[PDB]
Amino acid sequence: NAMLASEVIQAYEAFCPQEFSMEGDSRGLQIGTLDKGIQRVMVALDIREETVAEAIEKGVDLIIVKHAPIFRPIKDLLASRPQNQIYIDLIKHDIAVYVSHTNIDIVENGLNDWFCQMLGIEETTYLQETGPERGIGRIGNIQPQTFWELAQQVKQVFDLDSLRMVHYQEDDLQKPISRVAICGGSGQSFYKDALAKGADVYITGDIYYHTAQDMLSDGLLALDPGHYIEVIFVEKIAALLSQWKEDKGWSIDILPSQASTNPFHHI
Amino acid sequence: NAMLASEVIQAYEAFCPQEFSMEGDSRGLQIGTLDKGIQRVMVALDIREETVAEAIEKGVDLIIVKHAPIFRPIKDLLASRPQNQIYIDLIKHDIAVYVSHTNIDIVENGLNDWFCQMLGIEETTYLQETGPERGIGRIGNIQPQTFWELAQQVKQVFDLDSLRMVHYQEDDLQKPISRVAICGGSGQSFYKDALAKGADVYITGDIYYHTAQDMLSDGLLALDPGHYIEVIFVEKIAALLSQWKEDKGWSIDILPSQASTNPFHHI
Amino acid sequence: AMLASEVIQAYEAFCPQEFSMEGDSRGLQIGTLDKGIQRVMVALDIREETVAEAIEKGVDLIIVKHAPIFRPIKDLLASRPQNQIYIDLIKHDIAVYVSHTNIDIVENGLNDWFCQMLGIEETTYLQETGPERGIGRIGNIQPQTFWELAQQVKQVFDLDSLRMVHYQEDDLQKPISRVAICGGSGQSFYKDALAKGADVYITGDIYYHTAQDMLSDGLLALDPGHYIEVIFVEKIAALLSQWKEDKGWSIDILPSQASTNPFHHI
Amino acid sequence: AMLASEVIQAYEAFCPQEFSMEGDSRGLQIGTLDKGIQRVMVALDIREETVAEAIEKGVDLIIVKHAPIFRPIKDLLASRPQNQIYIDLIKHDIAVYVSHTNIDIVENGLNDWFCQMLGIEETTYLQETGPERGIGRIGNIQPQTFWELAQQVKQVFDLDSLRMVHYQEDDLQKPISRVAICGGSGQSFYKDALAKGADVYITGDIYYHTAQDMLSDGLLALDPGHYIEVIFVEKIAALLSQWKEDKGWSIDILPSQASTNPFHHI
Amino acid sequence: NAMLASEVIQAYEAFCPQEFSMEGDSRGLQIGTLDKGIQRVMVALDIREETVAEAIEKGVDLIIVKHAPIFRPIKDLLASRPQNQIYIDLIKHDIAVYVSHTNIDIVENGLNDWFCQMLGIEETTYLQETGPERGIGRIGNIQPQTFWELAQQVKQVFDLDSLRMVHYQEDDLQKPISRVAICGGSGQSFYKDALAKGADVYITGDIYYHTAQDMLSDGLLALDPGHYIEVIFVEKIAALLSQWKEDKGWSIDILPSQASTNPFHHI
Amino acid sequence: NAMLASEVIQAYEAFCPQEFSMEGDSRGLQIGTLDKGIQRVMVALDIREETVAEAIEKGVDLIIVKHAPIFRPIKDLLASRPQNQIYIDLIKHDIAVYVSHTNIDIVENGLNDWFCQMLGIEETTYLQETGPERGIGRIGNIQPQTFWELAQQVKQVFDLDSLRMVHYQEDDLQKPISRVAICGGSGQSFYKDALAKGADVYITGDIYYHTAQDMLSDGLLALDPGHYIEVIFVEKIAALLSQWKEDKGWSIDILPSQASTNPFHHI
Repeated sequence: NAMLASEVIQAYEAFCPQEFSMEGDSRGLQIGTLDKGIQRVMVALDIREETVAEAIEKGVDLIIVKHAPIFRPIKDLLASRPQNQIYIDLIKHDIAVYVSHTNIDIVENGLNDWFCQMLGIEETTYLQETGPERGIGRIGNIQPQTFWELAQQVKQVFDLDSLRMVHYQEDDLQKPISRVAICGGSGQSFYKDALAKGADVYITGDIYYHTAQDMLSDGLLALDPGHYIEVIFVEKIAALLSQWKEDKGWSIDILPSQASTNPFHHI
Repeated sequence: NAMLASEVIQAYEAFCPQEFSMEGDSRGLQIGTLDKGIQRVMVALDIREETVAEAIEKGVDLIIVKHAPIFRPIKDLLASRPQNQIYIDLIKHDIAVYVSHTNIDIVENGLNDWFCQMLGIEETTYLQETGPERGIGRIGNIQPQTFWELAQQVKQVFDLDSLRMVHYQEDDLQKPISRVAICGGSGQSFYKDALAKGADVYITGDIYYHTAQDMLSDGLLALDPGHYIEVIFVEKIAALLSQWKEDKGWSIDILPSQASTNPFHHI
Repeated sequence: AMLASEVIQAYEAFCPQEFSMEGDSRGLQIGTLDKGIQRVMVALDIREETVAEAIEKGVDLIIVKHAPIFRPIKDLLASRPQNQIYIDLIKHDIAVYVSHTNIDIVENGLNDWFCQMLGIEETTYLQETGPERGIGRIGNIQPQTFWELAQQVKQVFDLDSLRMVHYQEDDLQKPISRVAICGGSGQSFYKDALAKGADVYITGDIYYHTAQDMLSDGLLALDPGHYIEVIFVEKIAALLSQWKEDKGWSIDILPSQASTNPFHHI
Repeated sequence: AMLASEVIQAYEAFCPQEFSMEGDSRGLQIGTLDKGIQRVMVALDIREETVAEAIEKGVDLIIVKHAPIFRPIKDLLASRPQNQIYIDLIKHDIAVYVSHTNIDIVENGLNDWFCQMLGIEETTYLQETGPERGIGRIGNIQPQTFWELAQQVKQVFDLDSLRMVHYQEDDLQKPISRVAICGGSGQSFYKDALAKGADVYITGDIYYHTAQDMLSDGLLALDPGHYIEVIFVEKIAALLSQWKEDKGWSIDILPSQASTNPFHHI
Repeated sequence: NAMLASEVIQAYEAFCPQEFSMEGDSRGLQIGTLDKGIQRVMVALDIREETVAEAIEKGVDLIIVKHAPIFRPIKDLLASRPQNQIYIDLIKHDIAVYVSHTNIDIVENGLNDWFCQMLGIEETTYLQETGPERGIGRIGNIQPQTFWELAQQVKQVFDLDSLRMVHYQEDDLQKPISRVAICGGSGQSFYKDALAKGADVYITGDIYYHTAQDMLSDGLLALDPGHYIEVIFVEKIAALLSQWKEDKGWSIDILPSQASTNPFHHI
Repeated sequence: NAMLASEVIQAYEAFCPQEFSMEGDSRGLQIGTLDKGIQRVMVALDIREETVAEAIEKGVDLIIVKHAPIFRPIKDLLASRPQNQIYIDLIKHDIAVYVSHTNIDIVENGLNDWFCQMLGIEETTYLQETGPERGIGRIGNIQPQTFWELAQQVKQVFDLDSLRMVHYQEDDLQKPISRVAICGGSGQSFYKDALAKGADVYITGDIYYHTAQDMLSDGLLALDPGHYIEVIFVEKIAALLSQWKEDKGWSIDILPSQASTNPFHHI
């Protein structure tokens, strides 16, 4: 009777292949099995302590996650290491964990496309090729507006108590922007690609001080919205999975993780 | 009898030896010569285009800098590379460039000590040993106060228009803090040292999303004041050298750089 | 209830973690030692039937010779047999402590037991691993022929078979008076055996080609396999038992009974 | 007198140098093939008593399975036993040609002989090494129990002992119908055996820990040792003999009689 | 309407593509820019101090050079390094520097072809393939003569005050040669190629003592004319560019460098 | 009765320890044994074909050689490789080969000291440290003479049909020299050491074109006498061994190799 976890993942991978992930990237099942019948699937950005308690509490069998819980090989299983207590808790409660990291950023109609839609960036192509006719990040054109207006829009659309604008002068704020590059997560190394493709502005998280200076030297303005604009992953993958439940008659519950894992609170 | 640039540097180095730099770190003279007589020394955090223009306009011969302009080996001298254009303009106007990077962070009465003085952190020692009874970072005790008060004190003491607080739970805000670690610039890899030495809070710049989560798993709160709290370098080292100049009867002018090379403007 | 770490303090004062060879697994690898415990199993290996035995017997701590984590773990996929062992241990809160090469090295450790068992006297070590300590042993015996020693090794260790390393018939009659030994996989110490006067070298897991090279050097050899190191189970259990008695411990101490020998002859 | 290279042309048309696995020793390693010759020895290994035999018998060329130069030579010091073998060959103008993994791979090569010997039918390879070719074999047998197969392997190869890999009594009664085999040191191919439906994997030189991992995967195993590859000597000599007859060669062909097996049981 | 330096280089490159350089070899522009209009191009073998002085005195804007002045990455720009002082003086007088190193050796009607023409080596092909029907070095047939005569011809044809003959035995001198390999500069690692293609003699520079013994063990005679036979580069490329200049009506002067940078004076 | 080869080597190593050789260098016995009684020892620079025939012809049991016959590990023993035919010939005739390479250059009263004596270079120390209070090359002072006079002296003292002087100008020829660095063999990489130690002139073999240019940029003149000035090794080690024969009553013949192995014959 119960839906195998593996038939949920079969559906996910048809939209978003494992092999669309950049080389060297974590992908796919990392913890547990998919061979068994399940009732509940959660979508999360990260798995921290609060995410584990929440999965236990809500009776979750599988978590589909963007950032891998095993990001490097595990040296030992000492219960005194906090990362190991997470693994121990998942294993004890038979919570399987499946990773969709850079492949969701690359795929057509994936996270970076969501970004483009929410901001009205159009006629998009990707930033850096990762495979035949695909790549990470996006660049496209907007209805012209100034740098400051783009900044106000980003802060609002993404719900930010905090936006970092990257510029030196006050007159940059009135520079018209009509071509915008965007890359969720840590995309600062795709900036020369955004520059070669004609970006007026690059939006990406985790922009190092020195690289921000380099961009500015290249004549490229920037917006750093932080790494948390990626929570869109949660509502969007939950919403897609639920559309599948309804269309295909699935007997599962689909839940977005509510436990915030954002470590950074401004001012 | 113009003062040799080497004699300024000799004075600087008796205070802050090149050898106190962390291994592999840039140090000392990078561009030009210190064997000619000079008129003016500028102190800077970075050398960007505006620093170069400012130095040219003010007739500077030597710049004392914290962040090295030659930070990796140079592949070519193509003018079309913004970094080379900085090099080009320094060489043409005979501006010598001297680096004091981690040694100022490590030295007694250096940058991390100035921070401790400004925040009232007493009975200090270092976080990571880098040599005979010395190292990078500082940890000590404050007059007790809550996490939020410390964060407010940090925001004001450093003239920040935003500071990142690292916590998850609203009630972290009310947590009594009495032991504090601090490390100018990119100090997140010393957080275990802070934790081992009994810090309730770690103040450091450029804290990655995932490291912040790890700190919190370890039960360590943090404050990320961004990279620019290290402009204290400019003010303190210009004053240190102006005082030497006055006391010792030096025939040079010592100027603090005031072209901002901060790429980050909040909201 | 005594903490598991109070058993390990007693173990580590006999057999320090540091006496392990450089880069070798040592100490606690899975679980914790700061909870009260009731039962400790001594095992040579942890395989599926060691896990099942530890579960059925109510084991809190397993002290083991061969590490269950012998290299970094890449994922925690249930479909990998090695992860299934980890999974079961974690779920049953079974901690696992490793004593691999240190027990080999220490005085009255694994290789000293073999010596006592075979009458190897006035011993020293093969390769140096620390101040006046090292892996393997070499000393002297009452002279016997190669064939007499081989009968004795097969008998003393209860072996269905033994591999003798030699090419010729008259090697069997060669008088043997100095003997080297290293439990487990010590073929790489054979040049030290030879340098220190060994007529015969007894060790496990001798490659075809290495055996030939030993013989080319004039060194005869005996390969009893790896299983002679189960001595570890009975001997470490008797040590813990002795400590229980002396110190008034209330733990039960269990030598593992689940055979993890994969090799059966003929 | 026929050139040694005219024997090797015939060998290489059966068993090409290229069919060797990547990075493996192959072909001529010592001497030359462009002088007339009278005698060719087939050997498995070259050790001191193979050298002495080649000298006494007037051998010009040795075709061997295991390379005598298996890594670069650092010096030519007479006091190293391996150099003494080189020294004697060079002084007696004995050339040495290597056929290591290629003879394993080729059709009617080493692993096909084992199949014919054991009744393994409708075979394919374990790991791919080239276009429709690879190392090891897997195919089907008339179903028998694990214990029946083990008796047959011990008997068919004339073994003083055989290592069976299993933990439990009732493994002996397990019906076996699909069998993998790789002469020599093919434990690293065992995942391919398992992937392709093997109930049992027969190979040499199975490490203690690998054996346990095989068993964890449900794969039973038999370790007959390395010496079952002496089949190479008799079989390649009969091939050369057949060519001598067909082509009117005047060379004598000698299977080496000097046993270089280092391992004798009990 | 001054001619863009890039237009000279485009003309040069249609003849001798950068891509014909051996992999890892320096190529193309190394110092400065080619986007400004210029007056004068100098051709040189090397750029040493005298080349720099000569270029400054003659008002040169672009130097086309065979041996790269940036031949490994630059660790610093310290004036006390003679190599940096060359860089410094080029940058200050705005002399751009363009490298044609192995591509001129490989290209048809390039340096090794000019040598063959001068020595009468016919029916040529290359020694080592470096791409689609092309490579470095040349081998062909001469009108037969003895080894000593060839050596005398080489000494004169190239205006050498010494040449090294590679042989052991007085009677090698009388050996009939009819097949000859040649490779400008450091070509001793192509000698097996020469031997395989049937050379009686190999002409190449910078032949190590031990390699020469190896050639001779293989029964290959050699001639070492030293590095300076590659000044032909200067003369031939200056003439090539002056002819283009005249035919195409270019508004630039093309000068051969005549400051000798040969460090080697015999007896 | 017959002297063991190993007692000859015991005497050699007491003058010239194996362990005085630079790290990574070949040293000591490479081919054969020293355990047997011998009649004849030859001293050679190199072992080539002609050196082998000569050793066979003269009935030599041991060769003491400066340049190692096994200079890297041997991949196979194909008799078709010329270097392998040398080994095959040595082995068949039981000729043992012993190497004394960089240790003879380092030791007190070794090859570089012979050079100093023959040229009257005095108050010598070594160039580069290789061990406690020892190193390779020498530098000392001469009775002042011009560069040209030093060159004429070197050519004569060493019997050269060929000396390469390293300078750019004709007035360098009259520059007074009073401090001279020397290193037999390939010592061009010890030149900065010669420069830091006050050399006016550096004498060494196998000086690459580009390095000669570098020296000249450093203000260091040079003389390249080729790699064959090292034959002094032959007469000097033969002369020392024979002095030992006579003093210690040895029953051996001592011969210097006469077979020239010089591959390079000038003009």
